[PDB]
Amino acid sequence: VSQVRQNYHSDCEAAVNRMLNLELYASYTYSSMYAFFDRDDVALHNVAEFFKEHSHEEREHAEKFMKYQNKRGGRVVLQDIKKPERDEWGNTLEAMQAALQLEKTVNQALLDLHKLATDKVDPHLCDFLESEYLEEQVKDIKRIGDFITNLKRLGLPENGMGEYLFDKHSVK
Amino acid sequence: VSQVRQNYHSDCEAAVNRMLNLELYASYTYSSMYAFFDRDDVALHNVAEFFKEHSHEEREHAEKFMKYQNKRGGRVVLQDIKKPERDEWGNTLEAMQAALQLEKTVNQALLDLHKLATDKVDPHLCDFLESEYLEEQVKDIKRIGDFITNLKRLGLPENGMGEYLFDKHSVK
Amino acid sequence: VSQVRQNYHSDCEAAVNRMLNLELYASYTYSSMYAFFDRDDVALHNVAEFFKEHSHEEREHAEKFMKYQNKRGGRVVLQDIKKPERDEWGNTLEAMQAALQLEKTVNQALLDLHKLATDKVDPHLCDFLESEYLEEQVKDIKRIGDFITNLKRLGLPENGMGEYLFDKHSVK
Amino acid sequence: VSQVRQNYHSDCEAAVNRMLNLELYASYTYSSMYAFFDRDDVALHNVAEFFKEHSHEEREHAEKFMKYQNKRGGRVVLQDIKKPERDEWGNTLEAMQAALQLEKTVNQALLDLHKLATDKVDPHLCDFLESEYLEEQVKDIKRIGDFITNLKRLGLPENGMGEYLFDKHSVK
Ligand SMILES: [Cu+2]
Ligand SMILES: [Cu+2]
Ligand SMILES: [Cu+2]
Ligand SMILES: [Cu+2]
Ligand SMILES: [Cu+2]
Ligand SMILES: [Cu+2]
Ligand SMILES: [Cu+2]
Ligand SMILES: [Cu+2]
Ligand SMILES: [Cu+2]
Ligand SMILES: [Cu+2]
Ligand SMILES: [Cu+2]
Ligand SMILES: [Cu+2]
Ligand SMILES: [Cu+2]
Ligand SMILES: [Cu+2]
Ligand SMILES: [Cu+2]
Ligand SMILES: [Cu+2]
Ligand SMILES: [Cu+2]
Ligand SMILES: [Cu+2]
Ligand SMILES: [Cu+2]
Ligand SMILES: [Cu+2]
Ligand SMILES: [Cu+2]
Ligand SMILES: [Cu+2]
Ligand SMILES: [Cu+2]
Repeated sequence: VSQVRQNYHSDCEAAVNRMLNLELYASYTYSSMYAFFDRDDVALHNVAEFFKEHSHEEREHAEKFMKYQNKRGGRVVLQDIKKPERDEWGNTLEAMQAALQLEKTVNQALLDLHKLATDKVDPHLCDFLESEYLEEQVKDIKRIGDFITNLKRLGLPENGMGEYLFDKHSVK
Repeated sequence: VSQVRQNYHSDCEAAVNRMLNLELYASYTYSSMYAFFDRDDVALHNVAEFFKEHSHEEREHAEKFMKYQNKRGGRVVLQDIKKPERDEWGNTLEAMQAALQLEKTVNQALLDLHKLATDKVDPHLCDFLESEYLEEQVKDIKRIGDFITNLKRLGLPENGMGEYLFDKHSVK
Repeated sequence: VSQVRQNYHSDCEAAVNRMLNLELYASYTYSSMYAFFDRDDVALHNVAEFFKEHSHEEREHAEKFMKYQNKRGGRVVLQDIKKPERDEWGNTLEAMQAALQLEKTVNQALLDLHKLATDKVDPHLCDFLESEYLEEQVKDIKRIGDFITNLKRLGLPENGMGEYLFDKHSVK
Repeated sequence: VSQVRQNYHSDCEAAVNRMLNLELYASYTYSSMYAFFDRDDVALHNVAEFFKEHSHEEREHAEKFMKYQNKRGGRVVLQDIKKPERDEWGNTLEAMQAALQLEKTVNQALLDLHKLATDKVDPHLCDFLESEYLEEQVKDIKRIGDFITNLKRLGLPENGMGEYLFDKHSVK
């Protein structure tokens, strides 16, 4: 045992390592979406940047679990970061649609980690999850849903002027 | 009853008083360690400062519990503040080890207190402990954790030179 | 073929992609080292922040290749990011030496990539490699070289006082 | 021989002269593009400025070859600047396609000149082209690529509203 460990079920230690991997997986996936929208035959730059930005955020979410792991005196165990499901993301609607899906999946991993922590009576982990992850997730989910709705209203995937307008007016 | 009290169980109220006392008693102990490292024949000024500081922090944690008790409409009942376990602390390795035991004891008590709030369904108490204590507790524990490990690497207890160096390099 | 591509050989494209992936591999390894030295029972914070830095820099080197790929009109294809080699890194010296190895390996793959660039006469790639990569590589290597030498002068692995001393005087 | 000349092959000197002229031919074609979009019946002022500016740039590239020729001890020999291919450029999409085509022609020339700098073992010329042209060229090529992609998505050449949106959103 670590000299610092207290109230940390080893089931939680191992879930954090799993969560840490999933975040990196999310990261990699967003950076694929970045490289896709920066292709000269795609060339939607602001969509590209939004995906880059989210990729940097997801990665930071992961640095933050390493830190937590150590703070509680768990041990970080790293796994292969599995490559994204596609190399080609179709267009803005399909990329936004896959992003929503990924986000909901990370949310579920998170909720499951919280529920684990409720069951093991770990109030520190419960709080860390609530304060630093859970709200961020539902903000990002509402953004992406809002994008999807607008993209559908612009007439994606078929309507290319729509996709253009979105990239010029909906992403800062 | 008090005109202000709502959803605050008697045990929660009595526990708060116990925790208030514990906090005070830890403050007192750290005061002892302060007085110990400032002795002309121990003379590690920075170690002494790091303990003066923690003695001030714990006193403030105790004040926050009095404010809490009156806010919820319970009553502050004070008990004797018990003298610390030793008048003399050995050396920085020995003191840090005693600090680590004390912080884990206090953490335990906050976990017991938290459990009691979950059992009595007092979210307001649960959130107080979560936002203001639980995290500052795990932080201080890691901190001392790290100090012990470095103190050992440095050849404590018997290497005078390592104790000198830790005092000049690991504490501000 | 891409409307933008001009003087960019298939072989180079695929080598840029493999170079990308090595850069992520290297960033992943350095974060493993950061997580190692931030452990409570290892506790060398500055050594840990140095590995954290490289991890961030190597990750940027990967992003730069992703932008290169796209600018040439080639195509980013991602692979898995193999977990690092160890979960645990012994001590500062053992970790440095493992860092020295890793930097030599990456440099070599950049030299392999420059070689290919020359044989394909592709001086835009030849120049990219020379301006943005080839010099940071030797600087990083000489610096790690310097650490390995001071580390050894100080008695590593056996001498704990010297490991400390290094953490506090050689890395900010 | 000029008293300053060293390592500068007479084939290099001649091709710098042919490069100079090409740079002016480009500049000149761009200014015709600008004059085309400034017309009251074409009236796309931002597209016009994008051209006016790239014109001013190609002209600065030529001035820079002039200076170079003299530093190495070569001798500027000027030739007619041949008028451009067209007197009207159709619409924004034709113009950008012509421009892409022009930039690849120019790029190709800069590469032939580089190739020649290698064959004739001239580092100073090799460095000049890399440092000062090649990267600019791939950058401008990439940009026009992106413009053509978006113009195609905006329904050009038949869609006027498309063309107007580009003038008002993609170009400064
Ligand atoms: Cu965040
Ligand atoms: Cu996340
Ligand atoms: Cu996310
Ligand atoms: Cu909670
Ligand atoms: Cu909770
Ligand atoms: Cu002082
Ligand atoms: Cu505090
Ligand atoms: Cu406390
Ligand atoms: Cu405390
Ligand atoms: Cu106070
Ligand atoms: Cu709670
Ligand atoms: Cu709660
Ligand atoms: Cu720091
Ligand atoms: Cu690198
Ligand atoms: Cu590096
Ligand atoms: Cu970056
Ligand atoms: Cu070169
Ligand atoms: Cu760098
Ligand atoms: Cu040019
Ligand atoms: Cu060269
Ligand atoms: Cu060259
Ligand atoms: Cu220029
Ligand atoms: Cu140009």
